Amino acid sequence: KKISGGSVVEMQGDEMTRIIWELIKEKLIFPYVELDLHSYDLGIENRDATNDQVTKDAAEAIKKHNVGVKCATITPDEKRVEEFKLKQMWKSPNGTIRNILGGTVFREAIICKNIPRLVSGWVKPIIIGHHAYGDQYRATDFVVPGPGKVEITYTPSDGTQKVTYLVHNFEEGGGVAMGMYNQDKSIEDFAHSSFQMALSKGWPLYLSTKNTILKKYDGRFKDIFQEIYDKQYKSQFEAQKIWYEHRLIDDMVAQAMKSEGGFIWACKNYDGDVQSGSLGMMTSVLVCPDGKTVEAEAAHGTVTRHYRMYQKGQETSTNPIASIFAWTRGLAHRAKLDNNKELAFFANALEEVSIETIEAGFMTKDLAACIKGLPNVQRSDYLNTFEFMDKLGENLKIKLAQAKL
Amino acid sequence: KKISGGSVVEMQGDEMTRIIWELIKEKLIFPYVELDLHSYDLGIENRDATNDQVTKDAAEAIKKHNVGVKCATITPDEKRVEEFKLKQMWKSPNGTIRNILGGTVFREAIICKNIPRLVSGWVKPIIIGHHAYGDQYRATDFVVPGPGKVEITYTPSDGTQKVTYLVHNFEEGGGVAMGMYNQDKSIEDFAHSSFQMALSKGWPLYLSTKNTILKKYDGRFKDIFQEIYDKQYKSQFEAQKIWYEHRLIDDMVAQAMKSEGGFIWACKNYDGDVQSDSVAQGYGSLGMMTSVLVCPDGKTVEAEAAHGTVTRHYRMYQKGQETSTNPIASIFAWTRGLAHRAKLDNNKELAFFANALEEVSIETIEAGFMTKDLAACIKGLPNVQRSDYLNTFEFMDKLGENLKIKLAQAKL
Ligand SMILES: NC(=O)c1ccc[n+]([C@@H]2O[C@H](COP(=O)([O-])OP(=O)(O)OC[C@H]3O[C@@H](n4cnc5c(N)ncnc54)[C@H](OP(=O)(O)O)[C@@H]3O)[C@@H](O)[C@H]2O)c1
Ligand SMILES: NC(=O)c1ccc[n+]([C@@H]2O[C@H](COP(=O)([O-])OP(=O)(O)OC[C@H]3O[C@@H](n4cnc5c(N)ncnc54)[C@H](OP(=O)(O)O)[C@@H]3O)[C@@H](O)[C@H]2O)c1
Ligand SMILES: CC(C)(C)CC(C)(C)c1cc(Cn2ccnc2)c(O)c(Cn2ccnc2)c1
Repeated sequence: KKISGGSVVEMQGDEMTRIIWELIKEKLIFPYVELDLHSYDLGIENRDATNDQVTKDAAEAIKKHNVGVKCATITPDEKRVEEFKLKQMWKSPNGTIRNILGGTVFREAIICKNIPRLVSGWVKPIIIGHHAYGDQYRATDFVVPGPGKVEITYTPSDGTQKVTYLVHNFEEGGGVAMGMYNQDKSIEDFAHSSFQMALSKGWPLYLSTKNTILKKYDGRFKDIFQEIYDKQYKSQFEAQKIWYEHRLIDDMVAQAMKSEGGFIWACKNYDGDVQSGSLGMMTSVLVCPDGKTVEAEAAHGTVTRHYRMYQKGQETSTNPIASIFAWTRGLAHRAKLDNNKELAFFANALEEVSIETIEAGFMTKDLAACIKGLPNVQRSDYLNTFEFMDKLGENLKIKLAQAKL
Repeated sequence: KKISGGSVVEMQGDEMTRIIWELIKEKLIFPYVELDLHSYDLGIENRDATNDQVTKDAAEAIKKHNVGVKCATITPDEKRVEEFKLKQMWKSPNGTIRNILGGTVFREAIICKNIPRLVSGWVKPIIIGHHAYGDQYRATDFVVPGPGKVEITYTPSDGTQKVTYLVHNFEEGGGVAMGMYNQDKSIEDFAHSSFQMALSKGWPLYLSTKNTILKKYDGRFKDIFQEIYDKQYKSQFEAQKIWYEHRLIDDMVAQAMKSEGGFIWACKNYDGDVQSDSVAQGYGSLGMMTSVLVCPDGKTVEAEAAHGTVTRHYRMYQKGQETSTNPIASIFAWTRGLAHRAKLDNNKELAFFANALEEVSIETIEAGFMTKDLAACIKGLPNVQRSDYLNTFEFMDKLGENLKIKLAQAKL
């Protein structure tokens, strides 16, 4: 008999990822696990037909069932509106889901011993989580057309005296100015998600800020994380031989480079600054502050360029790893919530099979290019999308047979 | 006779870099060039003894003489205060010098054909620029202790046409808020140094902003850069088959991965130091990363390695243990400074020397003679053998021998 997997919210997607998502379910998941599957079709055509109601319903199902596994989806732009004759330029499903669930997104690149990394010494991945914006949240920027004062004021609701801070006195010429803010609740949610993420992995957590420059703004993140740690998580961390520390950004960057990895890094970037492989190896998880709800997905898109080749009947070599790890992370979380030992073993075995297959020299073109360099990759160095899924399927059957005896 | 090099401001530093700096002068510079050397000792003990007056005097000397070449220095922290029994936790000399000089910092990793790069396709380096804002430049941040309204207002000098913008209405708790700004003059100075660097190198220039999000704030950078390009640099760029293009970070990153390098990237970021740069701190070797502070005037340049004093190697050297410290970034601080001096003075012999030394440095590594950090890039640290590299002194001797040959060949 198959493993009884319980409740999983699954969101089908678009283009190349939609094809790979179906192959994963048919070849890797369904032959071994029976799920009470709450399946939502987030294909662009279905979101258009339902006036995006499907997206909202999927988000509510994740909130109820605690486990979401999502396929990459098309975020409409002008060209997509014309391509599908869309009724509206629908908002990103990821944006809609994040707004309903809340939480922090943690990204992790899957490491294979034979695949070159930025730091060769990295044996274990580094999991990065950013303090992001709640999609509707913004900064108030404007042009300063000429000389004059820019001030920022706070008027207490409690009737106490208003406080005025001079931002800059433009004495000659103009420029630009802006106002930014953060609510304590957002910082607290960021801290809770980071501590829950570290406890779940059994890895230490680092928070980096620029509190030497933004003494009040970044000092608040530093203080809130330390207050929550001391009160709610410190005993739990010590019990798992892990820790939490604040590090100044400059000091944090250098330490990660001389490290073997295996830590969570919560990042509070300097506000207003710009922030930005193989993408097929990058996983993503939205971790809600409750420590109960997660939504897992590949960090890449729908791979439109490969989908166009597939539509023409041309051979493709699309990496399914990030999509497989969305399934394994969701199933591992489900197993943890349900104390399901068989499901926990399966989720770990599938991750090991995926890494082992690549480490044995069977991989898609993107990874063969990492090893050989794109100018020297030959057809014999890689497997096409379907051949690679078949190899994973064969290795998974072998792994699960060895596990039985 | 030696080359008459003119006025150079030199700043001596600390630990392992202080040792390399002396080797560079003794083996590579002094046998060929005579300088009117304005030498400042920025060693930690001398900064402590002079109450940091030496740092301020060195900054004023660069402003007077236009050419600065600086050795890495210790930035005091609590452990350093205890180690040297320092009088105060002296501020970073780099911070003090940048505050006095102003300007834009450009960082460039030296490429050798046999050394792996982040992107294999890169044949020519990528030069990344960030503007160096003064210590007087800051965001105005504060704690919001409870519910209430945060607004930001602009009151023009004459008192008319005031505008008040709601930032946020804190309805359920407190948090934090801040006001930030940028002056047109700062953006214009950044644009001028960037366009000029692109022309001086004969390379295209790219600017990245988040103008799709900060439509007014980042739009101003895009427009000032675009205006100065269209008006003052468009024809010169086309003449050299080079171009200026604004690009979003996402687009910039993707293009760079498919690029062969050889371009200047101006990044609008406040937090732009190499220390917070995950790519620069984690790829190959910091021993190959150069830095140049380019002042708005186009006349003043301060060159330095974009790494520290290499304390870990200095500790081994103190125990009499063999070290293999890469002097490339330090040598290029000298060659960039001397090339700038040559340009200001129309000194053809000095310009030739500065270029010849850069060529010798790259050629030596390309011929398979390198320090351990580079041998580890090729072989991987666990598989490096002693025969794959040269120690600090052996590598400097090899460079010295190759420089002598190069300059002798150039004479005939
Ligand atoms: N989380 C999400 O739902 C999400 C996120 C981002 C974008 N999107 C959507 O995705 C669509 C396409 O976006 P995009 O083309 O900019 O991004 P993308 O799908 O991430 O693909 C960009 C390129 O990265 C490479 N790549 C990405 N994933 C790969 C994989 N699994 N295997 C092999 N190569 C892979 C391919 O490079 P080569 O072309 O060199 O082969 C591909 O053309 C858009 O409609 C966008 O809205 C969705
Ligand atoms: N511009 C400046 O004056 C400046 C800049 C940064 C830091 N600092 C100061 O420098 C001191 C030491 O800082 P740190 O140890 O954090 O940074 P670091 O001097 O840059 O050295 C960090 C590590 O990078 C490698 N490395 C750096 N430069 C190298 C070179 N030329 N050749 C070979 N390997 C090289 C070494 O790695 P391995 O250990 O693996 O060999 C070294 O231990 C501190 O007092 C700090 O304040 C000054
Ligand atoms: C073209 C552009 C934008 C520079 C992107 C690119 C190519 C990814 C890139 C390249 C280098 C240069 N480098 C290579 C080895 N050592 C230094 C960087 O320092 C950063 C830093 N960074 C990280 C994030 N943003 C900037 C990014």
